[PDB]
Amino acid sequence: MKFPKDFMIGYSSSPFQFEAGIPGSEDPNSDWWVWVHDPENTAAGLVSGDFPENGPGYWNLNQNDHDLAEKLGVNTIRVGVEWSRIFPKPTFNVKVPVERDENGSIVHVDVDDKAVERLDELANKEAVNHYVEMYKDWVERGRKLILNLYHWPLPLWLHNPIMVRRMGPDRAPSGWLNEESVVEFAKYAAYIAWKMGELPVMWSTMNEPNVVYEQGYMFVKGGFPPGYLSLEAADKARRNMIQAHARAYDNIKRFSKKPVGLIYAFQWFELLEGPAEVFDKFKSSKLYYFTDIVSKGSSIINVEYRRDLANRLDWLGVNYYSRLVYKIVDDKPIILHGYGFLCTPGGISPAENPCSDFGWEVYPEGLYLLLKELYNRYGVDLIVTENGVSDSRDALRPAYLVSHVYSVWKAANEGIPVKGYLHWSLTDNYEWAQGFRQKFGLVMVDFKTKKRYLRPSALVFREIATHNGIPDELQHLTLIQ
Amino acid sequence: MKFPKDFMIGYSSSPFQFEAGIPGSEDPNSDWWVWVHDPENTAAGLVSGDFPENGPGYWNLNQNDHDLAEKLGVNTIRVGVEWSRIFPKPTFNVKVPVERDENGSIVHVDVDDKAVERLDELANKEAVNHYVEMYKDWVERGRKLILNLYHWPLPLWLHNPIMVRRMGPDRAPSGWLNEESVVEFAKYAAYIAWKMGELPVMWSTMNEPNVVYEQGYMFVKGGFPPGYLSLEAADKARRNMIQAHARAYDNIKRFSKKPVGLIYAFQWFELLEGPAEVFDKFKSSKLYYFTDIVSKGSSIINVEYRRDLANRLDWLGVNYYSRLVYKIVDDKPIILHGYGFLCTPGGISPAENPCSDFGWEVYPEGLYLLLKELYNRYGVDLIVTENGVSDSRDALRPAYLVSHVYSVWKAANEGIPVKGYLHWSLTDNYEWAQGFRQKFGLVMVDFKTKKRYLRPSALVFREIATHNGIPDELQHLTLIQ
Amino acid sequence: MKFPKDFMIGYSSSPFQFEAGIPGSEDPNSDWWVWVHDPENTAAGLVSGDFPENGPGYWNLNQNDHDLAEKLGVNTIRVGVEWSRIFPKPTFNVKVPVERDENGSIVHVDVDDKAVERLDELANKEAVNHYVEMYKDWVERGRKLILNLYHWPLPLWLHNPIMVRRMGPDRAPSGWLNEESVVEFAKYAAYIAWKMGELPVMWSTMNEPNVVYEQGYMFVKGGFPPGYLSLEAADKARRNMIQAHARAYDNIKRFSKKPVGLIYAFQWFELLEGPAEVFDKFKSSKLYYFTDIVSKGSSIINVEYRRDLANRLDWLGVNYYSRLVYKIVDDKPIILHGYGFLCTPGGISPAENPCSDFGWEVYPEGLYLLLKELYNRYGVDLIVTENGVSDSRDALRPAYLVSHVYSVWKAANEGIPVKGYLHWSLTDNYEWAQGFRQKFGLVMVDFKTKKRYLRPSALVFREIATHNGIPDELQHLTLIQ
Amino acid sequence: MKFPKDFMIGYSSSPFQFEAGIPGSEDPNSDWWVWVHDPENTAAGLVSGDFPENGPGYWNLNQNDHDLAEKLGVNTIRVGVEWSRIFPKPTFNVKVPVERDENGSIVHVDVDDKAVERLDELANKEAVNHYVEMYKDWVERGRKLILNLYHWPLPLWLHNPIMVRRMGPDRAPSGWLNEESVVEFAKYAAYIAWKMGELPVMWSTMNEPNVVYEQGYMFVKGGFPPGYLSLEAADKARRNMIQAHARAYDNIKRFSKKPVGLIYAFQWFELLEGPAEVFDKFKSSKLYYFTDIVSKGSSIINVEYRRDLANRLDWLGVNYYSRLVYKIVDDKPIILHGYGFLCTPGGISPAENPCSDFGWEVYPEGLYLLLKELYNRYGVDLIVTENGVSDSRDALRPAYLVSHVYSVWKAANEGIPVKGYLHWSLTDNYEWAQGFRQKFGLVMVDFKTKKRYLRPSALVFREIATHNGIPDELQHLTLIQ
Repeated sequence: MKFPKDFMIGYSSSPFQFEAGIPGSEDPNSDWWVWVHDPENTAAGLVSGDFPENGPGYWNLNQNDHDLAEKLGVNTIRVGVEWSRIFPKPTFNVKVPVERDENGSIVHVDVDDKAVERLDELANKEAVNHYVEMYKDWVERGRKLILNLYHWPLPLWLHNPIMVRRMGPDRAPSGWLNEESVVEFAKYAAYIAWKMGELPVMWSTMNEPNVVYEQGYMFVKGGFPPGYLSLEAADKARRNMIQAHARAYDNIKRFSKKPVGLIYAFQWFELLEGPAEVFDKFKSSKLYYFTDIVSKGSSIINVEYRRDLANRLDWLGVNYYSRLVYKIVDDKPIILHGYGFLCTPGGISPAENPCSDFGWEVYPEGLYLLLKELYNRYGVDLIVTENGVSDSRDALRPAYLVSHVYSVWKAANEGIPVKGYLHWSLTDNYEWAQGFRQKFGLVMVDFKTKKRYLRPSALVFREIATHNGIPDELQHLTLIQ
Repeated sequence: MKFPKDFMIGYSSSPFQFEAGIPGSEDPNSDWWVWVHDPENTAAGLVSGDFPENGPGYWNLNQNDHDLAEKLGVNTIRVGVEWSRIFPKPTFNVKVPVERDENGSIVHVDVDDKAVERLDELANKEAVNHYVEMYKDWVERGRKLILNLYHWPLPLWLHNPIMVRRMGPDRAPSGWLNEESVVEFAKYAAYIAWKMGELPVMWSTMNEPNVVYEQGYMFVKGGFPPGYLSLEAADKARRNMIQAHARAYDNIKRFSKKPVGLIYAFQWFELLEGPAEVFDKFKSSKLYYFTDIVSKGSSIINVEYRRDLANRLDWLGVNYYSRLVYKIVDDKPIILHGYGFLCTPGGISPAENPCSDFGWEVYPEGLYLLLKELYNRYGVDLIVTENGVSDSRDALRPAYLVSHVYSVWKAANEGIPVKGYLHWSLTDNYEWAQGFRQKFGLVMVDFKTKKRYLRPSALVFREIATHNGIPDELQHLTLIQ
Repeated sequence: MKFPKDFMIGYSSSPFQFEAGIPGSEDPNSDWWVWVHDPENTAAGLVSGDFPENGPGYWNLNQNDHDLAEKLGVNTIRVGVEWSRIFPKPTFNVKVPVERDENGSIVHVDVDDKAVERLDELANKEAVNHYVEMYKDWVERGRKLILNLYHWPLPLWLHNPIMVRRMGPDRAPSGWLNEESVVEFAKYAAYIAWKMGELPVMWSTMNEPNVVYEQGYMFVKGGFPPGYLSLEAADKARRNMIQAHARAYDNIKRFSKKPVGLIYAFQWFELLEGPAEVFDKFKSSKLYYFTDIVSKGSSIINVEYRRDLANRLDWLGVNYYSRLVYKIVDDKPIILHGYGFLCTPGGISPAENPCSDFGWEVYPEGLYLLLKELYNRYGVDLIVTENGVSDSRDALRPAYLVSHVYSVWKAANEGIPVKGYLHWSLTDNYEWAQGFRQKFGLVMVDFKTKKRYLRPSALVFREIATHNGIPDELQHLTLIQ
Repeated sequence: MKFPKDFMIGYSSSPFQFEAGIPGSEDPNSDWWVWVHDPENTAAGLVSGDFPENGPGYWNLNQNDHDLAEKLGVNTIRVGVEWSRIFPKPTFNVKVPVERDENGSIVHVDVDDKAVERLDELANKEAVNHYVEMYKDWVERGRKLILNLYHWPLPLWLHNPIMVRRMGPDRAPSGWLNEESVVEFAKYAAYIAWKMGELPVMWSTMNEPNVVYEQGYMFVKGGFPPGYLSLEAADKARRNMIQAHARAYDNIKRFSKKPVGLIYAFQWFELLEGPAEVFDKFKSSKLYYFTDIVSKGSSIINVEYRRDLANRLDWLGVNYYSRLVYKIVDDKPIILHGYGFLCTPGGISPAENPCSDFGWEVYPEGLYLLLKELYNRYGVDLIVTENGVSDSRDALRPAYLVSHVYSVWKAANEGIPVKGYLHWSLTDNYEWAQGFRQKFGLVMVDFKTKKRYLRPSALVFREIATHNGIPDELQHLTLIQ
């Protein structure tokens, strides 16, 4: 009931949700910053009203959190870098060659040493140096760092969310709806690879890209920018994000021969008795479309094979929280509320499973099933880059932690190459549109004083990290809540 | 514990939520029709997915519901007429003189007999004749009818909600954002006044106009068209709706000397201990702004006195369901969740009050306080044009009904000229973006068979209507639930 | 959806739970009276602490309740007579011949005219005359009365509950544990038959005798006298009660040729999938044992045939409230909590059924299944003598009423000779050890003022009684809650 | 935020609830053993149906639990010895001088060396040696042991509970109702003192004696033997238990000069605003009566001063779990349900406090107030001998543990001589009549396999024990849940 020698155990974080908190560390130059400070979004209830500047303040407290992490047995951490802190001003003018196929696809972006030297002139050195400083503080402790380049926020010069909602995508800097975002992201990737390449053991181009376009252009009641309902816009954004990844991959490899992958949000799909295999297609079209393209260069019923997109997934980051259950075959399976992410805060699902403060059903088995299926589908190394639960009372986290770590063990014990488990957040943080009311930390944070408090789950985590597995004395928590 | 001789007792309904249900009676020409059938709105969860064509089918069953109403003691009913059923095609070309002041305000719209004869040529006779037929069926029973001209849906030729959201108000037929809506509404009002003027005992220009612009341009998560977040758009719509009312009033009076008023959505505002009188201003700015203008011709801290808007409120229709509670003075009182409309479905408020299926707190005292305050503010005749509760099990309606009828009695007993009480809906209906899951009927409706079933609250209603008051034997329900 | 012409519709009541309430009407001479006033029982929580003297006061208000009943459409009522009010003093000395078989069974008790004349000398005339007065007040209205002789309380001279618990049955007047109770009950039966024989259309010797011995000697935590845990005592009491019934039957028939039956408490038993038929035996041993003996003169695996007990069930009174669900075959089926009577107050059962204030699952289908099974088992006329629900808010009663009346209709429509439906209580009353916190009335009673208030369910009842069935307009309530 | 150097930290256990579990270790010779195996008690629901033989099996696993305890930082443990395991056969015949005053009180029992040598001949050596073995295993680790002589079960030769209930106390071996129990207990105490005197650092004559007589003779629905409702029997048992303590104290002192005290169940009494001081008397009569007598030799309004009972409380063991709240002065304060021990499982009290699985309100402040009050009343050294919470999910224990440890710190910090804190149970155990459904362990026990699993609260306990206080990093849990 122990993991391999070099198995990575730790947690993940993002720039936007943890950095700000102490005066002077804000990043007012991103779409998300403007979006959550917007009066109309607030009045409408799209955003909670809480501010990132009142966050945990990792930008200033990094050293103390790293010590806390180390005290709990964290040996590996996955972090990101804000595009907008690195390039507050537009990088549009740094030309760079861009190869386009017959259909307008950006099959190649060439960012050479001169371009990088030029980008380095536009970059915000204070931020760049501060990132190296924070991450070097963790790495020089003899610990591993996984660096993710993108975790949602976009620079305002690239995306003006408010203007996109009022005027339409065609009359405003439209973020991922602007194909040039691909080129700019590629330049940003090369620069980071060249500047911080020595720090990480692995790279990740982006975090849950699917959530960005699904929330921003489909599930608009979720409060994600630009909140512009349009399936057409969603597909466009998805398309450019897939390209942005492929191009970022090429450019990172030019300055860093380290593994380059992608962190993705996977819900474990499920349905009726033996309805049909029409579900498999369903899953291929919505759940596995994106990772299929960036690995195989194609997807379901679509001969198209793009070489510039294929073979660009050295490892796969798995963010797992719960499941999604559907009904009916026909040609349209439908979502059943009361299951997975569609439960009530603190409630119980029809399957007798407890639900988080977010109203997400605790379902550890899904992680097990997800991992096996991913490996059979892609055969690539996997890392649980995110797994946790909104639970301010810590009434679920302890069991939730042991349950999912077990599912990971079970998968590894069966040969699945899962290289590590990273818990979502060591500390509470800014839960995007939801604000601070959603607490995922193993460590509670008083956002007024910025003090960190250990929740009992944190103690449980230390036992697991220290034992590099689940000690017999904690085997009972592989069950439920 | 009885009301005056001619006190009106009954219920209210709207075209959109009750008419369709039987094939062939749909009105596919309004913004709301397109809006609730929209794939994206549905996927996003903005609308429930339920369809109005599966409603109660009053358009075909009117006679049966009128008998049911009569069997229950209903002596008065308030109904509406869909602008889009009357004028499916644009009325823009029927010129008509339009007087504009220096600021662009439409202070006068002259629709004479020729214009009316012309409008009558564009009108959909089948619909016009069917309305006269349905309402004549009720009136010729020796009962009273209150006719409301507008209850939300707008003709598509005037408002294309989907296009407004995608392109922006300036690139689409923008409904109330288009000042010409004022002129068109005035023409529509004159035509109805001239065509159906003999039917009603009183007129209402519109139903809860504030909900239309607040939901459509501010509280966009509510699923109201066009769902275009913009405080600027909200004020503009409000402005034109205020003008539309004033102009509709002038044109109705030209063909009908009967009382012309307005039905409005009033929440009973409340706050802390003795925080301040800054609240009064708050109420004048958000709650009483609109009815102040259409009566006094002005509002708080705004000398402006508009004669073309003042003196256009012969009676006030009061739609009451619950309250809203605030906190803090400063300069920004804030809403306290867990109170009034912000409670949980079936829950209990911090004040031990039961909450409806809609999550709205039962608070009968508010109606009492609201009526007194309205009379002292406006001194005009009042009619509770709406009062009911979302409650499919009828676990609250019986007490909810007696409670509020009591508050009205209490007010009348103290001299307040409340001329009647109309319960919201005799039967369940299509609750807009919420679909059919919200049941307000005294009578349950199986939307599959269209059959009407009496809920016990219906029996209680009959006792009240028959006794024209609250019999001693039912006095215990003036309490709570 | 209507019952036969002469179908009986009304309600039932008992002496102890409704009579007292107005000073001077108490009956301090029964075991139950002393039992609920006992300091130790109260401190222990065996009894609630509420007093019968604070009840509805039917003894004084009978005329007003009869009018209320009549106003609601009640055409038939089932009432009882307190043994202890009729014979406050011991009747032991009125000799009377008693025939005993070889095993000590009391196969015959001869109470002739002289004995009756003698008993009439010991009887409390004021009470006897007052009963005739109350019941004559109902009957002379042209309504039916069903008279039940025993509804739990026993005279103190026959049963001293407190002394039985402290000293043991062998050192105290032990109620039904004293076989002489059979002889005394027989004398009491003849006297009532001779004295009040003209009033009722049918007789009932006793009400739910099984509850008396099961609660009093087995389920002692229920607070029933004498609360003396002993399976041996339970069987003895059951044995003498069976004899008491047979003997009472013989003696009533001597002075009244009217139908004589028994009212019984039937739970609808249920179990697993297809476990076995070992359940049938189970049911025969616990549920149908008693009514089997008083009708067939024998029971399961027990050749014994007693002629003095058989053929003494002209009709069967059915008291139905909920079900009981079991698990496992083996030789011992076990009760599953969370079902039927073992639910939580106001909760929901694993089958999505609402639960009463008593924590009893609403399950109308059980009544249907129970009636068919009873008829096939006994082939005797049946009358639902009790059916209702503890629900002070009247959140279940309306639907509960229509549901069960429907099950009865369904049974009658299929040929089952169910002669009537009597709702448990028109008004709230003293719910034995539970006190007043359990409200079963269709009419709420303020026990402080003694005023009766109609609950909406009462209105629903009137519709059913008046229509002598379930009108179409109320068909939706044949469902659930 | 640390306790003194030699502050005792650990947990308590009892023989009956932990010893059995592995075949062959049962103690079938006590009243509790027979009582929980009784068919009638089970059918009646007086006992759960669970069996002690399926318990944790400490009798065989002691060494493993001691290691677990030590691993968690436990430095002190309080245990008991079953009277019935030591003397399975009657000790009645070992004469021994008994001094009786004028009123029959047993003021003195002389057990000399010969008597002890004789008792040692009747004692069950296997049990005696096994106890010394188990406790020596803990003590020889350099840890402290507190030995309690009585924790409820009585030998069958002294108490036949079933026979007491059926026949009455006067026709059966009536346990504490038999004054000779005083003499036998005194003999048992001298023997244990002489045989195991070297092991403990302190003695306790009995555990929560008040619960024994209150549950057994008053709150009979609780399922405690003999379940014989009688206030007269309760006072008698209380009287003899008070004497048994005094006599046990005298005889322990003869063979052991170590501190001899008593462990008691204290609820924290509370009431209205400023009702009166009639409450103080109330508390003295029910809560502090017993400990008053064994210390002062008298109680409220009762001049009587008994020298043979006074000065026999060297230290006081405090068992605290929750409070009890009353209302009204008059002459009879009454208990308010919904507070303290009268809450619902998992619910919340009217004061916003979480409630345990037992339905007991978490109220840490009570322990603080209780300790101060006890010290001011008695001025004796205090030890929290019991404190814990029924919580199988460990959703409350972590905070419950830190809260109460804080209350103790607060008391010690203010000078109150509280010498230690013992948590109720390291592991889950047999919760008497409630069976295994009530889990109080810091460590979960799978009673099927007998395996011990650490609950997160156990980890929190270790931090406290190791730090000999509440570390800053855990200060947030001194609040609520």
